[PDB]
Amino acid sequence: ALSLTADQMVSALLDAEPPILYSEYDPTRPFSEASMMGLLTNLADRELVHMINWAKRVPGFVDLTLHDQVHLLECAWLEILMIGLVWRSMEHPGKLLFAPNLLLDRNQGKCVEGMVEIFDMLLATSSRFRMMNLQGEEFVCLKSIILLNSGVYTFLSSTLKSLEEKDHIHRVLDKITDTLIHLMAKAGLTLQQQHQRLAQLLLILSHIRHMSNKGMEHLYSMKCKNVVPLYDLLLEMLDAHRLHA
Amino acid sequence: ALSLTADQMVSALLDAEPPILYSEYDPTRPFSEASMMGLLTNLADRELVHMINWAKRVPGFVDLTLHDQVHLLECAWLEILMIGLVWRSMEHPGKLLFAPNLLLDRNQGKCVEGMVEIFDMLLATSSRFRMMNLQGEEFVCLKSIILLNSGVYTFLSSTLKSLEEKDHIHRVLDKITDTLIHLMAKAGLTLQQQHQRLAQLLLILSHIRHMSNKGMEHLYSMKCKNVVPLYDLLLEMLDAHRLHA
Ligand SMILES: C[C@H](COc1ccc([C@@H]2Oc3ccc(O)cc3S[C@@H]2c2ccc(O)cc2)cc1)N1CCCC1
Ligand SMILES: C[C@H](COc1ccc([C@@H]2Oc3ccc(O)cc3S[C@@H]2c2ccc(O)cc2)cc1)N1CCCC1
Repeated sequence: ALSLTADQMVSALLDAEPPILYSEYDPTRPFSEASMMGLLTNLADRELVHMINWAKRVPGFVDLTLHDQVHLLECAWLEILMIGLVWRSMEHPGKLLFAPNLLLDRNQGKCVEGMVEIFDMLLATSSRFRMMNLQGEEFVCLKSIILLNSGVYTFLSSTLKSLEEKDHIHRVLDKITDTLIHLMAKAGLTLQQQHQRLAQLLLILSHIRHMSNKGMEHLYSMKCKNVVPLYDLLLEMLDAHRLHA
Repeated sequence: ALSLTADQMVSALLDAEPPILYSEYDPTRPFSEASMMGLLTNLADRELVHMINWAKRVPGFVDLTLHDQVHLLECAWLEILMIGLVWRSMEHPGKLLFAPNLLLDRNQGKCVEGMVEIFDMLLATSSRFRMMNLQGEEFVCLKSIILLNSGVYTFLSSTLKSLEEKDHIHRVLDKITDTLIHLMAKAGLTLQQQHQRLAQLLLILSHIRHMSNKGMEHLYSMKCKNVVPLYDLLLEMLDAHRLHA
């Protein structure tokens, strides 16, 4: 993503966006009978498949080794789901738009032990986004930064290959920084407002990390899923042949 | 911190730095006999007292209500210890400088179940700092951002007071952003390198959040301490009289 213009990065990222999926419950049937966590887990599993396709279209990602791609997604997948949730919840004060047919308030989260704490964090993030007037162009930049950043400090090694990979990633993160500043300049913010808004945006990423960690903690205490480790499922998805070319 | 110059912010922050404390073990006695976690916990408890004094000298902090001060420190204290640890470990490749008389490598962390995972994260952060050539002026800015940012999205309320507080905090974070850019400009980086370096710095804060969350998880499974909730201990420390004026 190192010779692509800022305008080329932005349209690539807008072109790569995944679809908005629906919850799978029968809407002709009552609600007292649906497992909220089963509904949420099924939604999340379905989104993950589309996340892999998206990641492959983030400039620079597929130039990485397959191992490193798996590591980055293993590190970032919940941050990536959550920022997407807060983004589509932005125009819906007090509610989380998990899917177009599944819009939940905080009292619906009390439905699950320990879940209202996570709901409240997501809702607050959504409110911050709304107050900053975050733009779709800025959002796709931030989601790609999460992908490239969250796992880059935990690669074990420091083989020559590994050092080359880290370098490449930092290079791509740097172009996305240039892209966010370009977007802001185009919008006519001053120099000073650009850097202030860039910092405001990147500091929310620390909150998103916090919510992912808390949600991983919460998830690891119910039924959700942990059959076949995540790494292997990600590897299968990412390690594609080219036969269906 | 909203009429203070960038140069005034930087010297206030340099003036506020806490002291480097020593580990309390008898150095005339063997090491096989010291509880590494007891040594680390005692060090951390001692640093906390000095952290409160530091926080009160961060521009804008004491203009907050006492409740909000307690909340911010309750949210950020482990991130603040850890960034300080990685900073003083920077010139010591492969080791963590917990104190001048307590310099540990990763094999010394294996000493505690589940601790080498945290050590490895801290060491990697330290290596990133060293590779970025982080400067003492940039460090104190980042530590103050952690203080003001980590808890600002989780205040419950939205009383008028609460909305005023959040506004003030964002205002102070904005001046620290201006300060980091000033520092970088003074150093003669280009416009482009400034924004890139600002983003590189703020993205490491997401890793520091990650390490704090993982370390809180790890800490909550041993002896460390949880007698009298943290809030109340922080409140006592922060709720000072002015008699010793
Ligand atoms: C089994 C596990 C399910 O993961 C989940 C399950 C549910 C959700 C929960 O539901 C969604 C659904 C879609 C989405 O875009 C975001 C969320 S967030 C929420 C949640 C997250 C953490 C919590 O502690 C509580 C609620 C998010 C992720 N698989 C997901 C794909 C890889 C593993
Ligand atoms: C009892 C609790 C002790 O907290 C601790 C105890 C030990 C340390 C450990 O030792 C220090 C000591 C000083 C310092 O500046 C950083 C660290 S980090 C490390 C550690 C952190 C998390 C882990 O899972 C493993 C190692 C850091 C914090 N009190 C600290 C003051 C408030 C509560």
